[PDB]
Amino acid sequence: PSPMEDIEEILITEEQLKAKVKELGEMITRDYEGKDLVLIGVLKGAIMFMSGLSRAIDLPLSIDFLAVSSYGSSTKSSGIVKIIKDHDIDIEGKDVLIVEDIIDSGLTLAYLRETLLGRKPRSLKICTILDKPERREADVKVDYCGFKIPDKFVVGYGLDYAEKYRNLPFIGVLKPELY
Amino acid sequence: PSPMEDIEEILITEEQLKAKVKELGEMITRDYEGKDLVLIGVLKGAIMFMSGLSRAIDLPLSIDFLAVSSYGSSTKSSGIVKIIKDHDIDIEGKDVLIVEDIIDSGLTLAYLRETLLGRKPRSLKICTILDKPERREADVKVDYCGFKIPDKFVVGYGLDYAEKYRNLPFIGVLKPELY
Amino acid sequence: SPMEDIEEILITEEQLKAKVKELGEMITRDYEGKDLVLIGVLKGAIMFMSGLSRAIDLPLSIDFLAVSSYGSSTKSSGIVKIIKDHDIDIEGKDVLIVEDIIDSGLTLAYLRETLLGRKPRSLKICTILDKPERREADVKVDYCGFKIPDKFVVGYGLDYAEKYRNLPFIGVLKPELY
Amino acid sequence: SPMEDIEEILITEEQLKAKVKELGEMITRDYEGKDLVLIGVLKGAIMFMSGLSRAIDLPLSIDFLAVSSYGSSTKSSGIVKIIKDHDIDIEGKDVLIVEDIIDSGLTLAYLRETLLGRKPRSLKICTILDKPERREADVKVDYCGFKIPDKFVVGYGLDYAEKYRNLPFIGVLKPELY
Ligand SMILES: [Mg+2]
Ligand SMILES: [Mg+2]
Ligand SMILES: [Mg+2]
Ligand SMILES: [Mg+2]
Repeated sequence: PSPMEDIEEILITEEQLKAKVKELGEMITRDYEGKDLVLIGVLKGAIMFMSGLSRAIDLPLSIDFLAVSSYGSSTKSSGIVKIIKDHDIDIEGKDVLIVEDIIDSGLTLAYLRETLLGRKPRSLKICTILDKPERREADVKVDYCGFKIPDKFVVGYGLDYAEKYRNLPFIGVLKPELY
Repeated sequence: PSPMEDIEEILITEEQLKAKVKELGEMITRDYEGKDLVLIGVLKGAIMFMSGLSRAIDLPLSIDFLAVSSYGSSTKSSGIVKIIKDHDIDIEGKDVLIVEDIIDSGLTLAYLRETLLGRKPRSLKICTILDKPERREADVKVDYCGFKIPDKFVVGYGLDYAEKYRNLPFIGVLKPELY
Repeated sequence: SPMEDIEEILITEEQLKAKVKELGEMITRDYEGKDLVLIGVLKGAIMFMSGLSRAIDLPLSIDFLAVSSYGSSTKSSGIVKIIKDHDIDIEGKDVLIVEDIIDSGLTLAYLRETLLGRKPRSLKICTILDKPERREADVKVDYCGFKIPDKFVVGYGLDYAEKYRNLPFIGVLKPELY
Repeated sequence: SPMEDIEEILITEEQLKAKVKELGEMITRDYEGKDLVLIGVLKGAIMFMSGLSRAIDLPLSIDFLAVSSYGSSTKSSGIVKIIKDHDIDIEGKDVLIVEDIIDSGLTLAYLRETLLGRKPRSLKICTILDKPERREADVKVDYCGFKIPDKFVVGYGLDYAEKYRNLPFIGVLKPELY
């Protein structure tokens, strides 16, 4: 009970989610055997997926994070964001995998990809657990995706609403009476 | 294989670790039913423990992080650190739980506790998965602890060495030939 | 011109210049022999920090703080989130917080308490402008420039929607702009 | 005194003051009618930013960048980690990067490429000092103050282990200190 009471629907179940994270983990492990793999996730939304995915990757990898913010209304038209916390690991010549919790319009993601490319990684690929194909507003290639979902107000496994529901073990839709 | 090959000993096993995280989760859930719970962890070491613990807490909680750095040699004598990434959630009047991956000397922890107290949380408690009683150099009260361990160079479940081994599902000791 | 938005000048460029020189002399005498570190809060303190540090004939270091608001905590007890911490280790050092203006003094009291926790040998405050009738905190100002009425002032670092920081004098903004 | 550590003065306080005025006039003419945002890199650009912004009779905004080194990437291709991003939205704005000194120009070229990605209407560079014989990057400087030899200079923002930033002139440090 408690948070699970506010959930109106369960798009992806706990076990359903676990199996996919494990699956993606095997694919990544194989495509990156030999290669300097560095996982970069954007706080805070990606902590849940980052934690599970890295454990599902039997490889010597590094983890780092990025905290960004909005320039008001230039972020929504161009996806331009302010870097609050830059990553500390030097990614030049390394294989970087961007870990996202969800990709919808993809504006901010396309922008971060470009910014990260300017630091010369040997390669840069993107991985998401959630993805809203409808939503797409920018040309971004997701190299690893988890599930495709309808544009509903979802939460859980990192995703939130007013900082809440990040700890739900599944992906559910909040009752429209809460938002 | 791969990273598990560099491990010379396994102090806490995968399942051993999982059960304890679950245990602490039940205790926290009960002590905080009713109360505005906010979990603050210090990057990057605490991401692994944060992720598992919050899922093991059936409560409406908020998560936030802190990124700190060293002032050189004032950090080792006083535990004074520079705030690279401050927390965004306003903790005044809220119940804050500090989530650490490991507590050894406790200097930096005692300092962060004091700094966080200046922001007036309704309460401030500390939780760790790992703890080296020997190590203690400051007076810090750990309200929730996981395991007590000997002062050996350990890694895994968040803890690292040159940014590596954070993704190990267990707590092991690295072979002295690597450090 | 940026200057045409002013209702009246309160302090001329020459007044500021002279007051800054005066404060510089005092600080030079008082800190002779000490390990002085000047810390200003961005972005307001920029002009004053620049002129003041140049008027102090001592081997000082300079650093900066960038802070933000939490919302309620900030307005009530002056609690702020730090966006940019100072890099210099102020332990055992004689620190001087340089501010552009102190009115309520809430945020300042919080920052002083915060820096004290880092063990400076001493900590004092320096402001170029001051609005006494607006205090809300029991803060002590060790070096003060001018005391001014509670008017909407801009110039010499003080802004309004980011504008007017570059005026070489302190003036009152015309009400048709706020 | 801080001044006793100098081997020779290169540019006097009056030279700087006059050069700053001159640059201010040029920028005022060139940016009349535009949306000017000045961005300096902390902490070196502080003195120059202060004097320059005051010498420009235009409605400008001011912001700052705080950067750090990655290690190899920084030294090789001038790539830096940002510790403090600018807060003002520079999209569709006429931005002017204000620097204290450009020698190799590596880090500057990287920051210019980085700010271009944020879509300013225009982006230019302004430095008070310049060491041409030390270039390592194909960077274009739109407004320059003085060209100087490859000497260890301090003052007017330039430091050495955090000291000497407060000298009102540019001088060469005595070798018995490095
Ligand atoms: Mg995201
Ligand atoms: Mg820790
Ligand atoms: Mg101020
Ligand atoms: Mg510079």
